[PDB]
Amino acid sequence: SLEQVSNLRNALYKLQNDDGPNGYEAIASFHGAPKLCPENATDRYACC
Amino acid sequence: SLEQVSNLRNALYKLQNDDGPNGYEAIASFHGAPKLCPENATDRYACC
Repeated sequence: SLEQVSNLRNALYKLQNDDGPNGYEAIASFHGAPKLCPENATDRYACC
Repeated sequence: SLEQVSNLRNALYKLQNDDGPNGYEAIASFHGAPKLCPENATDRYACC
């Protein structure tokens, strides 16, 4: 319904806006890009 | 928030759209072109 759909909409928008250590980009970078795997290596791969 | 985003977007949309005596474009032209200040003068200058 409207209440839950709007809460989800607001939550999505604010998590997208957030640029913290647990932001959307920080939490999604583990899967596809930009290859932050492993930690402190010359050549990096995917943690996928 | 997303609802606040919508509210501000609507407000700025009508502000840009209308051209009343409080016209946003007219009041913003002061800081630069089209050389409004001063009145009744052949040569003007930037109001800022």
